Amino acid sequence: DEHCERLPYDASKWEFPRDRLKLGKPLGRGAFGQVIEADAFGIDKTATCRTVAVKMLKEGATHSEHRALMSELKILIHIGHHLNVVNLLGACTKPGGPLMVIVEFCKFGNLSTYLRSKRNEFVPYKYKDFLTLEHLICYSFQVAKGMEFLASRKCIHRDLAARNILLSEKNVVKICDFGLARDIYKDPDYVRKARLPLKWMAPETIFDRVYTIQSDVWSFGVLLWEIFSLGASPYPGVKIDEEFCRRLKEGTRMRAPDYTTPEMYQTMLDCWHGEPSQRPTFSELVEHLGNLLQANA
Ligand SMILES: Cc1oc(-c2ccccc2)nc1COc1cccc(CO)c1
Repeated sequence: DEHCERLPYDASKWEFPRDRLKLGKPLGRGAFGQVIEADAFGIDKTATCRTVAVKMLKEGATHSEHRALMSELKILIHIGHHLNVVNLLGACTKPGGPLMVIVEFCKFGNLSTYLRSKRNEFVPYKYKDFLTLEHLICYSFQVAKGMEFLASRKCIHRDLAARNILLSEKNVVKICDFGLARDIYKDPDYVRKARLPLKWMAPETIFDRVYTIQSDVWSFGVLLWEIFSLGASPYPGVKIDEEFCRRLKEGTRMRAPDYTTPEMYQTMLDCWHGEPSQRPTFSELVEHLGNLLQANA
């Protein structure tokens, strides 16, 4: 996924005509990119109008950002379809218009915002639309599934967080990446030096700047904390600086979130192990959360 200029674009399969795509109101805006809500006619089903999310650039973007987006398109094609990864539906790449990457619409938006909104409507055990402990383990399991899939397609995420998990209908959650559609300069999550999501980054990524599937496992552990604090921000009160990293470098971890179970907090700790090889794989995380899901019901 770092050598994606060699990956094909099959236009006869993926090209969607711009005149069958009707753009609506923006869902997220960054500095160079945006995600737009749209209506797409017959994109996945014959003569069927479907709501979709369109990822594209905006005023300020250059040829450089255009290449990056074309890369994200090619990677999504390569990766292929999976329930818990935001599915590609088509693209407008023809000259005379902007590069548009057309993906699934996820009604309920990002998982961080959504979980926050459900603090009032939560009960561990079951209330028509109330979240439960089961819902939370289920989300965790789904994301682990999606990440196992991505890992097996020889690529890594690099920005795994609740804000990059979307919630569709019927409790399906999907891994995505807003990328340039997120305003990293005005988002508190991205601390200044490049703007990096330091609270989700593993020590070797902070100090040595090494990105691996195992550093995503670390980030998954932080996502678990977000899920089981119902969308709270990680390391509350604590300010992210040079002396915040040294504490992590010698084993200071977050306390248990308000809604966790003992096993779930232990799973966060496993993910936050110092040695990258000592962290569980996503294959192991899928089996383990599957067990915990069964133990809950
Ligand atoms: C094109 C696109 O649009 C959105 C998106 C669509 C709508 C809203 C927010 C984001 N997510 C993606 C990609 O999601 C990914 C999944 C796995 C791996 C990678 C690459 O590491 C990317």
